[PDB]
Amino acid sequence: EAPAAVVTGAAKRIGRAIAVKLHQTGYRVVIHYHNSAEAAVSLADELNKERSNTAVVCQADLTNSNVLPASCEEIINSCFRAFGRCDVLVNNASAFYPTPLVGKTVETQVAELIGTNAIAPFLLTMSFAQRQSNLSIVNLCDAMVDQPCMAFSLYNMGKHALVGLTQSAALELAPYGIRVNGVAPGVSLLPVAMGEEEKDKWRRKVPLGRREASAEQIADAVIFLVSGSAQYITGSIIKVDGGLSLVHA
Amino acid sequence: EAPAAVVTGAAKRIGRAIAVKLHQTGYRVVIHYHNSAEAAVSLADELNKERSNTAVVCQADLTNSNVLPASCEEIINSCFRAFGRCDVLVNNASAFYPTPLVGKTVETQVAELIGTNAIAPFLLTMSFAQRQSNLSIVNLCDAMVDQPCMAFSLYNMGKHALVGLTQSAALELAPYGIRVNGVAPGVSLLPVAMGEEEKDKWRRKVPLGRREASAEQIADAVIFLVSGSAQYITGSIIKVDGGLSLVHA
Amino acid sequence: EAPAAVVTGAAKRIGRAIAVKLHQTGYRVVIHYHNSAEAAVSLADELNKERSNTAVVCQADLTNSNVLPASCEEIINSCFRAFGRCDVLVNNASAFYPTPLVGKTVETQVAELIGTNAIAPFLLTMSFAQRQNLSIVNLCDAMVDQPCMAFSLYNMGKHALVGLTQSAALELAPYGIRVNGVAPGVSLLPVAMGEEEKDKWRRKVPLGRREASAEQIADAVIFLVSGSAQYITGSIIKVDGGLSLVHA
Amino acid sequence: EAPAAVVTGAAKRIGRAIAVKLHQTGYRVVIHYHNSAEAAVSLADELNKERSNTAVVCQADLTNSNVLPASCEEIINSCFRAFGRCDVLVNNASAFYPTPLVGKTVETQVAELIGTNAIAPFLLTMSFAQRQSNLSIVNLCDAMVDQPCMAFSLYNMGKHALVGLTQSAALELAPYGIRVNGVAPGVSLLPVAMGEEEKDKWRRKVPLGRREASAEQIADAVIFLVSGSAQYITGSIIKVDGGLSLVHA
Ligand SMILES: NC(=O)c1ccc[n+]([C@@H]2O[C@H](COP(=O)([O-])OP(=O)(O)OC[C@H]3O[C@@H](n4cnc5c(N)ncnc54)[C@H](OP(=O)(O)O)[C@@H]3O)[C@@H](O)[C@H]2O)c1
Ligand SMILES: NC(=O)c1ccc[n+]([C@@H]2O[C@H](COP(=O)([O-])OP(=O)(O)OC[C@H]3O[C@@H](n4cnc5c(N)ncnc54)[C@H](OP(=O)(O)O)[C@@H]3O)[C@@H](O)[C@H]2O)c1
Ligand SMILES: NC(=O)c1ccc[n+]([C@@H]2O[C@H](COP(=O)([O-])OP(=O)(O)OC[C@H]3O[C@@H](n4cnc5c(N)ncnc54)[C@H](OP(=O)(O)O)[C@@H]3O)[C@@H](O)[C@H]2O)c1
Ligand SMILES: Nc1nc2cccc(-c3ccccc3)c2n1Cc1ccc(Cl)c(Cl)c1
Ligand SMILES: Nc1nc2cccc(-c3ccccc3)c2n1Cc1ccc(Cl)c(Cl)c1
Ligand SMILES: Nc1nc2cccc(-c3ccccc3)c2n1Cc1ccc(Cl)c(Cl)c1
Ligand SMILES: Nc1nc2cccc(-c3ccccc3)c2n1Cc1ccc(Cl)c(Cl)c1
Ligand SMILES: [Cl-]
Ligand SMILES: [Cl-]
Repeated sequence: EAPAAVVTGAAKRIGRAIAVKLHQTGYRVVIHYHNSAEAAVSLADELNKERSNTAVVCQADLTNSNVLPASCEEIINSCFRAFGRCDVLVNNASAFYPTPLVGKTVETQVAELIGTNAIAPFLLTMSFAQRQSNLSIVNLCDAMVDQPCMAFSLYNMGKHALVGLTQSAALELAPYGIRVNGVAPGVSLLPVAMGEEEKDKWRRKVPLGRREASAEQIADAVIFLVSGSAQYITGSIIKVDGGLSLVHA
Repeated sequence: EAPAAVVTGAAKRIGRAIAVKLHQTGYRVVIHYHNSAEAAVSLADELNKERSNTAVVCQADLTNSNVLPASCEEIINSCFRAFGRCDVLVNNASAFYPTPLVGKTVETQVAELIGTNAIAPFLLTMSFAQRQSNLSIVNLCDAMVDQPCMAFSLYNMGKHALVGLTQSAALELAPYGIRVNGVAPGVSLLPVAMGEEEKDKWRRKVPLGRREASAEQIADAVIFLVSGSAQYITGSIIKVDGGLSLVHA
Repeated sequence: EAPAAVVTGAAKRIGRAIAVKLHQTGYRVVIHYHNSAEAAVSLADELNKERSNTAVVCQADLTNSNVLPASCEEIINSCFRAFGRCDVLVNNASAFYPTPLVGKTVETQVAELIGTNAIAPFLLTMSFAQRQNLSIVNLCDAMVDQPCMAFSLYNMGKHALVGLTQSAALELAPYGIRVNGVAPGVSLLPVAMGEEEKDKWRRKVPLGRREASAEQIADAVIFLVSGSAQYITGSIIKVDGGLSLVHA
Repeated sequence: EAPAAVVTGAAKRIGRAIAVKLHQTGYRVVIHYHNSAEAAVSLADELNKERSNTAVVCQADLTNSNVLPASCEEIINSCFRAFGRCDVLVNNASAFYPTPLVGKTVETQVAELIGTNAIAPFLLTMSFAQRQSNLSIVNLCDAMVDQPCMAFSLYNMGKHALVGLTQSAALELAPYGIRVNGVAPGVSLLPVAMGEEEKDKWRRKVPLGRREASAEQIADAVIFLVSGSAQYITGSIIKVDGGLSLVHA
C-alpha cells in the first residue's frame, strides 16, 4: 500500500509544488484548499490521470473559530476516508497581510493570521496524532521570523507560534514515532499582486543568486524531511533562504 | 509629574513585585486584575498610604474574545484617566496549564493560552502606541521557550508569539521612541498546587544556587529595562533564569 | 567526469560514513586522517575495489600552528592532484576532551580544540575558495547552546564553526559556493564508554532513545551537497532526535 | 572595603566608559591597555584624583601565543596586588579588521582576532576563577553575530566563540557563585579611520533614533549586570543595539 499525505493550501504556489513532489515520490495526496476550488480540482484531475484514485480535494476555511477543531479533524478524516491511512501532514496554508500597530476588524485579523498560521496547525497535529511506517509533520515556517517586516506583527506572531508548535510537538510526539519539522523559506514565490520592479528590489537582497526560491526548491526540502533520509531528524527547521536571513541592514 | 505604568495581572506574585518596584522608583501605577479584586485593592491601599493618589486598580478579563479589544483599550484608558499619561506597559498577565496533543474546551484553551498570553499583549501594545519622555513596553517572556515542557504546546506557542510581538513592536514603534523589551524568567514561584519533594527536583536543576527566582529578582530586570539606563535598548529579551535554559538534558 | 570531495577525519566513525556515502553517490574522495593510517588506507582500498582510482588518502595534523595554513593548503591541493577538481569540502575532523576552568599544556588545548575545530575549517575554506554544485559542510554541534560542564574550549570551537558557516555562506555566495552545517546531538558514543553510561545518554533522546548512527549524520550531509539543496546556504541542520529540545 | 574590577582595553572608547562607570559606582579599577599607554595613565590619574588609590594600569598584549596564559594570569594578579581582591572581570579588549576568504600573515590574523576576542577572555576567566560577595564576568559580545559583515569571518568567529565561553563559564562557575554574562552592542563608536558619509550610512540603519550607541550607554548595561539587581542573572547576553539586529536586508 502507498502512503498518504495531507497538504494544506495545496491548490497552487508552494502548496501545489509540495503535493506534486509528494505524489511523484508515490504518495496519495489530499489537496486541501479554501477559495481556490478551480485550481485544486484541476491539480487533482492532473495527478489522478497520472495514477488513478491517488488525489482528492478537501475544502476548509482555517480561520480561528469555535468550529475550527471540527474542520481540522475533518481534513485528517478525509485522508483516512480516501486512503485508509495518513502518513504525512504538511502545514502550508497561510493568511498573509499587514496589521499595522498605529477593511477587516482586528478580531478577524487575529482570527485569520493566528488561526491559519498557528492554531489550525496545532489542531491538525492533534487530529493527525490521535488518528494514528514513516510518520511526520512538516510546518511551513519563516526564515525571517527574527528580522520581522514593518507592520506585520500578527503574521510574525503566528509564524513564531508555529516554531513553538514544531518544537513542542516534536518533543511530545517523538514517543509515538511521529517526527515534526519545519521548512523555512526566506523569499520564494512573490505575491501575485506585486509589480516586477518591486519584486527585483527584494530579489537583489538574496546572497545566493539574487533570486527567490522556486516552489520546487522549497518542496525539495519538505521531501527530504519526510523521507527515510531524515529518520533521526525531529524538531529541526531547515532554512531554504539562499542566505537571506544572514544579511544585515 | 510622576510617570505612570500599567501592570497586567498585578494583584499577586510577579506582577505585584513589578508594581511595588515601579512605585518605589517613583511611578504612579495601574494595578490590573481579572479575578483578584480584593488583592489588587489591598495593594493600591498600601501604595497610596505611601504616596497619595499614586495607585489605582483596573478590572478587565483578559481571555481572547470579540470584547478583548475593548478590555485592552479600557486598561490603557484607565491610566490616562487616573494620571494623564501612560509611560510604561508591563504585559505580565499569564494563563498557564497543560494542553496534551494526544477540562476546558479547546476554544477556551486557545482563548486563555493564546488570548491572554499573546493577543492581549498585542492589543495593549496597539492601544498604548495609539495613545502616544521615556516610553517603553516590557513583555513577560519565557527563558525556556526553546526547550518546551511536555504537553504544554499551546502555552509554548503563545510565549513564542510574544517573542515575535516584542521584536516586531520594537522595530515598528522605535520611530515613536517607544522601546519594547522582554524579561524571561526560568523557574519562578513554584505552584502551591505542586508539593515540595517535587518542588526541589525542579529547584536542584538551576545552576545558580539551585533555587527559583524571587518575584523581586524578576522585577529588577523590568526596572532596568524601563529606566534611563536602558535608553538604547529595544528588542532585547533578558533571561533571569539562574542559568536554567543552559542546562542540557 | 565524477565530482570530488575532501572529507577531514575520514578514517573512522562519522567521517568514514560520510566519505562512504559520498563515494556511493558517485564522488571521488580524498580521505584525510591524522593518526588512523591503517583505517584510512583500508577505507581507500575498499572504495577503489568498488570503482578504480576514486579514493586517495591524505595525512595532516589539524592543530593550530604556523604550518597549519600550509597543511590545509596541501589537503585541498591533494584533491586537485588526485582528481583535477574539488567540488565538496566536509569539515569533520575534531579533537574532543574536557578543559576545566578550575596533561596537555593549556596552550596545547587551545591549539588542538580551537585549531582543528575552527581554525583548520577556516583555512580549508580559504584554500577551497581560492582554488575555484560547489559546497562546504561543517560538522557543528546541536548542543552548542546547552554546553557540557568543563568543555569550554570544545564549546568555543563549535560556536566559532557556526560563525564560519554563516560568514563564509555570505562571502562565498557570489561564487555559487554554498556553506552549510550538520549538527549532531549524540551520535556514535565512545566504544570504550561503559554500556551503562552509554544508556544514560541514549535515554535522554526523545526520538527512539538512542544515538544517531554515523550513516544518519551522513544522510544530512548527502542532502546538503545534492541538487535538492541548491538554494540552501548558511543553514545548520540538526540531526539530534529532538535532544536539543529537552530541558534539564 | 571597596570591590575591584578588571577592564581590558580600558584606555579608550567603550572600555574607558566601563572603567569610569565602575569607578563612579564605587569600584577600584585595573585599567588594562596594550598600546594606549598615555591614555591609560591619563585615565588612572583622573580616577585617582577623584578617590586616591583606586585605579591602576596594566600593560599586556592579548594576541594568542604560548605566553598568552602568563599575560592573562598577570592581568588578574595585578588586581590582587593593588587591591587585595578581584570581584569583576570585563573582557572588552578586541582586535577588529577584515580577513577576506579570497599586511598581516594569516597566522597573525588568527592569533590577534581569535586570541584577543576569544582565547584571552577564556584564560582571564580561568585565572579569575582560580584566584577565588558578588563576583561576575561581563563579556563584550556582538548583537550582529548571526548577521555577519562580508570579509570579517575571523572576527565573527572570535565573537561566536565568546558566546560559547559566556554560556560555558556561566554553567561551570555557578557553583562558585560567579555569574557570567554579555553585553552585545550593534554599532557604538565607529572606527577612527572611517569617513563621515559612511558613518551616517551605518547610523541611518538603527531604528531607535537613527544613531549609534554612546560608550556610556554600553557601560550602563555592564553596570546593571555586575550589580545586586542582576544576582539571578547568569548566561545572559543583553543586546544594546537600538533594534539594529532586528532589521532585515
Ligand atoms: N512565498 C514566500 O516568499 C514565503 C516566505 C516565507 C514563508 N512562507 C510560507 O510558506 C508557505 C507557502 O507559501 P506561499 O507563498 O505558497 O503561500 P500563500 O500563497 O500565501 O498561501 C497558500 C494558501 O494558503 C491558503 N489560505 C489563506 N487563507 C486561508 C484560510 N483562512 N483558510 C485556509 N487556507 C487559507 C490559501 O488557499 P486558497 O488559495 O485555497 O484560498 C493559499 O493558496 C506559507 O505557509 C508561507 O507563510 C512563504
Ligand atoms: N559523536 C557525536 O555524538 C557527535 C556529537 C556532536 C558533534 N559531533 C561532531 O561530528 C563530527 C564527527 O564526529 P565523530 O564523533 O565521528 O568524531 P571523532 O571520532 O571524535 O573524531 C574524528 C577524527 O577527527 C580527527 N582528529 C582529531 N584530532 C585531530 C587533529 N589534531 N588533527 C587532524 N585530525 C584530528 C581524528 O583523526 P585520526 O583518527 O585519523 O587521528 C579522528 O579520528 C565531529 O566534528 C564532532 O565534533 C559528533
Ligand atoms: N560598534 C562598536 O564599537 C561595537 C559593536 C559590536 C561589538 N563591539 C565590541 O565591544 C567592545 C568595545 O568596542 P570598542 O569599539 O571600544 O573596541 P576597540 O576600540 O576597537 O578595541 C578595544 C581595545 O582593545 C585593545 N586591543 C586591541 N588589540 C589588542 C591586543 N592585541 N592585545 C591587547 N589589547 C588589544 C585596544 O587597546 P589599546 O588601544 O590600548 O591598544 C583597544 O583600545 C569590543 O569587544 C567590541 O568587539 C563594539
Ligand atoms: N520571509 C518573509 N516574512 C515576511 C513577512 C512580511 C512580509 C514579507 C515580505 C514578502 C515579500 C516581499 C517583502 C517582504 C516577508 N517575508 C519575505 C521577505 C522578508 C524580508 C526580505 Cl528582506 C525579503 Cl527579500 C523577503
Ligand atoms: N519556564 C517555563 N516554561 C514552562 C512551561 C511549562 C511548564 C513549566 C514548568 C513550571 C514549573 C515547574 C516545572 C515546569 C515551565 N517553565 C518553568 C520550568 C521549565 C523547565 C524546567 Cl527544567 C524548570 Cl526547573 C522550570
Ligand atoms: N553534542 C554534544 N556536545 C558535547 C560536548 C561535550 C560532551 C558531549 C557529550 C558526549 C558524549 C556523552 C555525553 C556528553 C557533547 N555532546 C553529546 C551530548 C551532549 C549532551 C547530551 Cl544530554 C547528550 Cl545525550 C549528548
Ligand atoms: N556589530 C558589528 N559587528 C561587526 C563586524 C564587522 C564589521 C562591523 C561594522 C562596524 C562599523 C560599520 C559597519 C560594520 C560590525 N558591527 C557594527 C555594525 C554591523 C552591521 C551594521 Cl548594519 C551596522 Cl550599522 C554596524
Ligand atoms: Cl500554481
Ligand atoms: Cl488576568
